Amino acid sequence: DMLTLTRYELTQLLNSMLTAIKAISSAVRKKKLDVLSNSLVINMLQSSYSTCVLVSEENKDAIITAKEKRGKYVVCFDPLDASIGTIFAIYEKDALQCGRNIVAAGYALYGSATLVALSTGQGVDLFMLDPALGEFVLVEKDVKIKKKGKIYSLNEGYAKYFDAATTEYVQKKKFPEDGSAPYGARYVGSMVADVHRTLVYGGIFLYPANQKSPKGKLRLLYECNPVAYIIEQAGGLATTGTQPVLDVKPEAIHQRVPLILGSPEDVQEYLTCVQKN
Amino acid sequence: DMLTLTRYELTQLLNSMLTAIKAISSAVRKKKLDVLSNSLVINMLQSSYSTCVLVSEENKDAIITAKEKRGKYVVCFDPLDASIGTIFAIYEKDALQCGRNIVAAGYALYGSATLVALSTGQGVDLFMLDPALGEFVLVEKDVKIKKKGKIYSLNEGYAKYFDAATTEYVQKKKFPEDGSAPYGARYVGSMVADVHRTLVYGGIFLYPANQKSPKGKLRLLYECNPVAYIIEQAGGLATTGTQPVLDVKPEAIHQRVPLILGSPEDVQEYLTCVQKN
Amino acid sequence: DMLTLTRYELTQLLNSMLTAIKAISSAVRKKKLDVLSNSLVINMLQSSYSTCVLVSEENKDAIITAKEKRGKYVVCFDPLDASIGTIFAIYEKDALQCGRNIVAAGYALYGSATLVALSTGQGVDLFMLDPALGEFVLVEKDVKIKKKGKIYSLNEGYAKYFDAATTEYVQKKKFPEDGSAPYGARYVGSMVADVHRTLVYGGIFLYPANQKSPKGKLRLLYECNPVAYIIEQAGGLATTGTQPVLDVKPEAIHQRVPLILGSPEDVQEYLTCVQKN
Amino acid sequence: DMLTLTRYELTQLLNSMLTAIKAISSAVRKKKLDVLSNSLVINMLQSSYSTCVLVSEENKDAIITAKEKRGKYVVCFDPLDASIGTIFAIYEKDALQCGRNIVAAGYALYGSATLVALSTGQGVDLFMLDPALGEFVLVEKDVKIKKKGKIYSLNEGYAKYFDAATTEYVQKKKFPEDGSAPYGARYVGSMVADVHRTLVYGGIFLYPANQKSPKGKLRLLYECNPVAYIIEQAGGLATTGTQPVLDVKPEAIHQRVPLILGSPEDVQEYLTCVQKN
Ligand SMILES: O=P(O)(O)OC[C@H]1O[C@](O)(COP(=O)(O)O)[C@@H](O)[C@@H]1O
Ligand SMILES: O=P(O)(O)OC[C@H]1O[C@](O)(COP(=O)(O)O)[C@@H](O)[C@@H]1O
Ligand SMILES: O=P(O)(O)OC[C@H]1O[C@](O)(COP(=O)(O)O)[C@@H](O)[C@@H]1O
Ligand SMILES: O=P(O)(O)OC[C@H]1O[C@](O)(COP(=O)(O)O)[C@@H](O)[C@@H]1O
Repeated sequence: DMLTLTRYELTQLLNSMLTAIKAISSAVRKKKLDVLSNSLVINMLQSSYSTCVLVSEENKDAIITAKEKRGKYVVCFDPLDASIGTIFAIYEKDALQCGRNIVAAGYALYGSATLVALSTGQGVDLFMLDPALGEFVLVEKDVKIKKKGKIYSLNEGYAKYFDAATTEYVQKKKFPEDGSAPYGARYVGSMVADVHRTLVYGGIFLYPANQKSPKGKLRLLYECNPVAYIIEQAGGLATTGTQPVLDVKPEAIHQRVPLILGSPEDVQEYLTCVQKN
Repeated sequence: DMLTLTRYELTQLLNSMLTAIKAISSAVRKKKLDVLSNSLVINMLQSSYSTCVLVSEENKDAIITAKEKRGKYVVCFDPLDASIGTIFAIYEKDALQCGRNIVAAGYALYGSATLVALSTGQGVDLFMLDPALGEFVLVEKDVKIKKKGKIYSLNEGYAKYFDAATTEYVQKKKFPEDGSAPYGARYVGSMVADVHRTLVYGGIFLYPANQKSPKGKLRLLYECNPVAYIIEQAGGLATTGTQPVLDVKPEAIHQRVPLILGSPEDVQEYLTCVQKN
Repeated sequence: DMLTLTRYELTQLLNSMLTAIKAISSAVRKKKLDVLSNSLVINMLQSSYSTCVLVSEENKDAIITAKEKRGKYVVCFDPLDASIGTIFAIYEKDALQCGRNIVAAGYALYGSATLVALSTGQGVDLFMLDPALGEFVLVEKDVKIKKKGKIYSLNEGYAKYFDAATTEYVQKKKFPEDGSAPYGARYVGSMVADVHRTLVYGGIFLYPANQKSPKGKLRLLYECNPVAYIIEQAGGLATTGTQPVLDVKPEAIHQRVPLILGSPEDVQEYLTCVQKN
Repeated sequence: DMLTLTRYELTQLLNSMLTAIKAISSAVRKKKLDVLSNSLVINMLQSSYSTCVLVSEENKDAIITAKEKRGKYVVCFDPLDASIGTIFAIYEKDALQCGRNIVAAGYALYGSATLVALSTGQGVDLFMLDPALGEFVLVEKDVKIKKKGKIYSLNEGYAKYFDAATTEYVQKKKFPEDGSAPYGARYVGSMVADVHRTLVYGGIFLYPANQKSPKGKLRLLYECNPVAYIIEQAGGLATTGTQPVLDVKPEAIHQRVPLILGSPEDVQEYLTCVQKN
């Protein structure tokens, strides 16, 4: 029952992102939150003396920071996503980058504990906020996702709007010809929560195109790219159905794309259902 | 930014249940938990000088308490159910009672905040644990569930095992002939979490009979009856598909039953799909 | 084990002071603090849209706030005072007011619990910070100090520098001619902590003139006046040895005065030792 | 803002003592406490399967534990000592040992943070309770006390009852013939708090014999011996005025002794004032 604590440009920027995430967590323990969480990030990011361009889910246009505070990196984030979360990728022209230029990204999930999944390009680490210390404690290094899972995760209430491939794929999960058990279904309906289950327990998560939202719903710059980056770094795949999420070339900051991600073999089975349609 | 706090046999028993729930919450903030949470309840219930018979999800046989500590009430509970929870109904012969003899019941959900839904027969109150005070704060009196919702909630991965009625019902939710929007689907896969969403946001939750578990999975005495009691007290319905959960006559302490509950009109539409099969 | 919470220009200003005190408490749970605590107050006070002039223990000159945010009240404070604290009185010409013009004042003591003693002119209330809620909970209304105590409190290590009256008075406390027990001595050496013991348990507290500091040490505007106001509102006295602290006319913002306060009969015995010298 | 945590018979016993201290801390954050804290220690010590004999400040007679749980060590403790604390020394015949047979001892101080000073014979470590983790974090290894300080600490309100040596010594602190500054005086009046200041900042602390309590007040087995052990391990001295505290041979479990401890040169100056009287 005794412990020692040890510490573990870009670096200051992530400190401030983590600090904002600390702030956000406590406000949640208690729509007025969107505004509040948004301003926490921006300000804490602005005053980390290390950003030039910011993209928020909450702001129509990108937020260019004052030259005195200006820095090198660009940050696209969703300040606030039942367990909700925060999403960010560190990279206006300078904000429309393809996901494969990400230097750092992560998310936070605000449950009983505040967890942060984080990667700077050499894997994924999981942190648990220690609110007494006001510091993030490493709980798992280099998290790897299962090659294949036994869970599938989408809003099946959109069945009537599904494209052929999604319909075929869900059919296979429920009626495996093979004579393997059907997958279990889980869908919390908060993307950080569903993605995070997928990372940790394995399987696949889907918010694809459908009749209602033919480009999908989830946002490229600060939802899909970020979790795509985390998932790939964890040994998984993230696709739109036609190309890896991280390879999309953004043509607007608030652009939407389809998101399919998870265990690589599960995503690869989904892609087989696409080629064949 | 200034507040005053005010207070708000059976009564001591619920105090101790709440205290055990306090204890359990903190252990969770951190399988070894099942054993630990179980023993917390039992002991705190035993030493409330007010129980005679206990039924735990964790113990094969009922736990008869020593005469010096013995009391009037009987407690059936699930110490530990991603947001997990604790479930209990206050009522061995004396433990096999039909749900309609419940004097008190509730659950706890351990998320960012520990919430307790509680009823003693005159409605449902929602409490939020204040871990600084070690006390439960009332956040909503007499919670009522929507007459009808727009959410349905089950493991659709069991489709291949569904009975005709469940299959028909899910079909209607996704393809409303009517020309109303399809319901949204949510399934966390933890029963306290799914039930609680259902209470608060409305709709229906299902873990019915299927080929695999023809009696269902969920346990009558300390899962289904308790949440059935909470849901009815909130203006909803809870059925097995053939009779209200609370009217089942238990023929074993660890008996399983099907559970369908939620907004009353949603449960009543499900029941229509049964009569017709 | 169940509770209900109830709420309990000038008003927004105190909210923000309390919020800054919330912020300060958490930073303490962990010299770099002086700067940090100071800036928290100023900013949170500035952006309460209700101040015009501020005086900090940390700033040589008074801090005039921008007209867009400007308001009616003036605040003199010590952001940071072993249990330390925060001190403030709500009232540059406009900052040099005699203590009897105070509209509101209080202190915070950062121990196991963060306590705030607060008065707006109709007594003293004691609050305990609930860090989960981020709100202050009333624990005692209209605190009254004992008419007479059994504790005296000063740095007796300054004996060699004491004036005649202080020496005579300490002699009486230790060798009561009367044949009453000697007072007990307590001296934490943090003024908020010593004052607060004095308020609650009774007795007297002294930091008088001496050879070293002939004007005393403690600061008029944001140490002595504030606690003088709290103590008088609690039925006590606060004197410099020649006039009530609150009646001094400040001739500089960082002016020092002698402070003697406590139970009124104890302060009145001290004053008798002065007249007679 | 990122950290890794690392771990750091006798050993299980100290775990349980620390656990009881965890429990006690939280009850304090909120006379009924004496009983509660006492029972926490005893039970957590009893069920560490490692004690045979216990001595509490709260129990007239020693508490012999049941053979099934019995173990090797004997524990003398004060469950509860404004910042209060817990004191314990690990060693009925088997309970009357001279302090120099101590295998382990420490104290806890319950302030803004719960600190534990701990020694197993190879120095003193300081720990800070992390209440989120429920674990104690090392903040300083092998704490050493100053050779000489500038603080003296006793209830000078007992002056009329002082023996010649104490009176002479206090005179020297206030009127240093030498032409060095007088010591500062601090006296919180809680022994854990006063001792702890003394360890960390340096100087001397005294609760000697006087006319009222000619054997002193503080208790040998679970107040004086424990802090004497901590202080010596930190490079200081602890004396009764005639022999080191740890060398006293107890003739009763609730025996009292005089306590003088601190920086070794300060204690040695006090002892010079004794030989000379
Ligand atoms: O349409 P659904 O199935 O309810 O999906 C909800 C999705 O929208 C979100 O709530 C976020 O919405 P936005 O894309 O507008 O930010 C995700 O958390 C989640 O995956
Ligand atoms: O079979 P599924 O869809 O995974 O359902 C899981 C169900 O089992 C539970 O996890 C509890 O299981 P038990 O009935 O064995 O206690 C519920 O929380 C949940 O509703
Ligand atoms: O000279 P002493 O006896 O050490 O007194 C210390 C005093 O100084 C303080 O620490 C604050 O000092 P300042 O007046 O400079 O702010 C008070 O808390 C305390 O009463
Ligand atoms: O007589 P004083 O000066 O008030 O001393 C109080 C002393 O008594 C204590 O409060 C504890 O008393 P006990 O010895 O009876 O346990 C110590 O913390 C403190 O040193």
